[PDB]
Amino acid sequence: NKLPPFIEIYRALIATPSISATEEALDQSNADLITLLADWFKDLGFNVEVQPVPGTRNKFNMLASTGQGAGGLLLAGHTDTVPFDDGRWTRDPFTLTEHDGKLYGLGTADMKGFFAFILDALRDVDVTKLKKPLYILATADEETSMAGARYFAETTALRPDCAIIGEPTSLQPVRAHKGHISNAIRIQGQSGHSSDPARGVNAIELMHDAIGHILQLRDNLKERYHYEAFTVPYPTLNLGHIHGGDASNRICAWCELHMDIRPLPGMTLNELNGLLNDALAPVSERWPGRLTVDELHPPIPGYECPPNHQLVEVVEKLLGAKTEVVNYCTEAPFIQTLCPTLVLGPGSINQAHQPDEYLETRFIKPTRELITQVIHHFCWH
Amino acid sequence: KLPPFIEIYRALIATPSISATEEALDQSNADLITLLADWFKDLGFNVEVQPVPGTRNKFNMLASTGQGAGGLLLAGHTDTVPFDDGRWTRDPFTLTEHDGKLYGLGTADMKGFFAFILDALRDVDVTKLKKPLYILATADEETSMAGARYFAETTALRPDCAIIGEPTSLQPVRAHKGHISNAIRIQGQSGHSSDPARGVNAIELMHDAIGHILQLRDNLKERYHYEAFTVPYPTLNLGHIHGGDASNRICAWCELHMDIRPLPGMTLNELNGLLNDALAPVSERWPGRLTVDELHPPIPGYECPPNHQLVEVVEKLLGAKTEVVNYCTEAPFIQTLCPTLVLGPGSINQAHQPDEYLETRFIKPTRELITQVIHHFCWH
Ligand SMILES: [Zn+2]
Ligand SMILES: [Zn+2]
Ligand SMILES: [Zn+2]
Ligand SMILES: [Zn+2]
Ligand SMILES: [Zn+2]
Repeated sequence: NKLPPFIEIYRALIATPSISATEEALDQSNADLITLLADWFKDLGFNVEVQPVPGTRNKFNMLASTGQGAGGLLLAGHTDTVPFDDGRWTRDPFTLTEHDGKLYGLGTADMKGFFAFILDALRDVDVTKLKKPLYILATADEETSMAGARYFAETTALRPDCAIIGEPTSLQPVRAHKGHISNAIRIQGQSGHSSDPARGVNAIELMHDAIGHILQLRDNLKERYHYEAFTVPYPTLNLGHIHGGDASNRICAWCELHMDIRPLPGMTLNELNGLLNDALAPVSERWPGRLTVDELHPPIPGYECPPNHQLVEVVEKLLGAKTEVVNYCTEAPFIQTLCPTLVLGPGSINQAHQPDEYLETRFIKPTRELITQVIHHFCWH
Repeated sequence: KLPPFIEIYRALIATPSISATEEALDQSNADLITLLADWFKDLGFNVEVQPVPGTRNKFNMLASTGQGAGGLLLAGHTDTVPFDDGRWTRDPFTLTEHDGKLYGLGTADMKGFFAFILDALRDVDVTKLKKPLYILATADEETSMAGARYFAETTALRPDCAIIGEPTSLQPVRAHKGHISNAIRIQGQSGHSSDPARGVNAIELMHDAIGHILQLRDNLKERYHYEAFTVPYPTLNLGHIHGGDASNRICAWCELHMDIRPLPGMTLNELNGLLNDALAPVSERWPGRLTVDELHPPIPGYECPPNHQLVEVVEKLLGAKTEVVNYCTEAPFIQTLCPTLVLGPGSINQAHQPDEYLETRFIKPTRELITQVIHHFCWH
C-alpha cells in the first residue's frame, strides 16, 4: 500500500477529531487517529503496537518500531488536540485549508503536522537498511493529563540513544522547560448569620491565612532559585481563581482557590509538594480537617537535556541554531527518563490552541529535511 | 528503474568482450560499454565514452557525478580472457546458477563488479552526494592494459581514493610486483666454422650479456627487499634462448627472452637503467649489435601506503587485513591518480578457468561494501 502524498496525510489527520478534555462530553477517543497512523506505519514496514492507556476515557498509545538492538532514535508526538471555540473559528476546524501560505486546521501546529512530516520523509526510506532502530511514539491526552506519555515512560523497556518531541518550536531546538503543578485549595467553614460572626468558622478568613503562607512560598521560591537562561528566571506561582460563600449577610461556609506553580528543572515533585504542605501546615494544624488540596491535573516536573549529546551537536549544525529554553510544559520530562530529549518541531506556539490555528507552508521543506537528516545520522550510521 | 541484479549480470556475461593479441579472437568491447553507459545515464551520471588509441576498436567509459575536488573512483575492466571450449560444460556466455554458484565467462573476472555497482546504486540519489563519484570501465586489461594506461595518461581527475574490483575474495590487496619481459637480441656475422675470426659469434656475445644479466639478478636479490611478498625480492628469469643454423657455421644471431618482476617502489625507468647498465660493456664493445625489445607492455609494481584511511575503512568493513599478491592488475596506473586498493568479489582461483563462477554468497557483502565506501568517501 503506497502512502498518500503529504497533503493528503495531513488532511486526513486534521479531519479525524481527537480533542481531549476533562469533561467527558468533550473528551473524544483518539482511536481513529491512532489507527490511521498505525496502519500507515505498518504499510511502511514497521512493527506497530497499539495499547490502551489505563485510566483514560478509551485512549490509546501507538509505538511503531523498526529494528532491534540498543539505541536508535525516538520521534514522539501527541495525537490529541485542545477543543475549539466555534464562536471564534471562521473555518471548519477539521478541514485543512491552504490560504496565503498557511495551512489552517485544529492541530495543524499542535501537533498533527509533525506526524505527516515523519511519514512523508519515510515515504521511500527502506527501513530494512537501517543500522540502528527507529521508533515513533504517538501518545494520548497530552493536552490534559499527559497520561499517554506518563504510561509509556512507566512501562516501556526501550532506551533509545535520543528523542525528539515534535511540539511547535518554529523549528528551534528546545533543551529545557519548567514543570507545572496546578492545585485547588478547598476550605470548609461553618454557616451562620452575619449578626454573630464569631459563632461560625469563616472560610474566607481561613483562606486569607492560607494565601499569606502561599505568598511567602512564592517569595521564597523567587528569592532562592534563578536560571537567567529562562525569560522568567524564577519558579513562578500564580493565584488564578477564588470562589466561596453565598451572601454578604452569611458567614462564608466554604472557599476554593485554584493556583499553579512552574518549577525550574532540577526541583523534584516530591520536594515541591513538601514545600507547599509545609506552607499550609500552620493553617491545617490550627483547623484540623478543614483544609484540603486537590490536583487540577497530574503534576509535571521541569526538564533539561544534558550537554555534550550528539543529538544537540547534530541538530544545531543541521539547523544553524542554538538550543533555547521555554517556560511552558511538554511530555519531555517523561521521555527524558528514557534518553536525552529535545523539543523541536514545525509551526509556532503562537498558533497553538488559537482560533484558526495554522502552520506556515515555509516549514514544509526544512522540516522534511531535518527529519530525513536525523534519521540518517541516528539510524543509518 | 534499473533491472534487478541478476538481469544486469546476465546481460554483461551474455555480451562477449574477449580480448586477444590475435586480431581474429579480439572482440570489441563497444557492446559491453554501451550497456554500462546506458545504465549509468539511467542513474543520472554524466557518461563519457572514449576510443582507446592503438587498440582494435576498444573503448573506455567514465561515469561521473558531482563537482569539485576528491571523491571516490570505482574501476574495473570490461574484457575477459578467451575460453577453451573443450573444457567448459555450459555455454560461457550464459549466466547459470547451480548449487550456490553463478557460472559464466567473466563472472569472477570481473563483470560481476559492475553489476554490483549498478545494483548498489539503484535507489541512491546521486544529487545528494557532497563529493564526486566516478566509475571507470577500461579496455584490454587482460592483454595490454591499454585502457587503464590511456585513462591514467589523460585524465585530470584526482579522486581521494580508488578501488579496482578484481576478484580478491573481498580481501583487500594493497600491493603487487611489476612485470617486464624483454627479448635481448644480438646480431652476429656468419661464416664457416673453420675460420671464426672472419665472423662475430652471437652465442659468445650472448654469453657475455648473460653474465652481466646474472650479476644484475644477484644484485636485485641482495639489495631490494619487501618482506610481505612470498619471494621478498625482485626476481629475474631467463626463459628462452635461440640462435644460429648449424654446428659448422658461426652463429649469426641469438635471442634471449627474460623477465623481471620488480618490487613496489622501483620505477620502470630505474629498472630499465639497471638493465642498460648491466648490458653496457657488451653494447659498447659491439656497437649496433645488441638490442632490447619488449615482449609485452611493461607493468610497474604498485602499492598503496598501509596506513591510508581507505585501508582502515575496508579492513573494518570486511574483517580482513590487507595482503600483497605476485600477479599484476591496472593498479599501478590508477595509483598515479590516487591511493588505490584492489578489492572485489569472487576468487582469483576461478579467474581464467573453465566453468568460471562467482558464488552467490558474495552478493550481499559486495553490495554492502560498495554502499559503505560510497557513503564514507562521497556522502558528507
Ligand atoms: Zn502540543
Ligand atoms: Zn498544546
Ligand atoms: Zn552519513
Ligand atoms: Zn581482471
Ligand atoms: Zn584476469
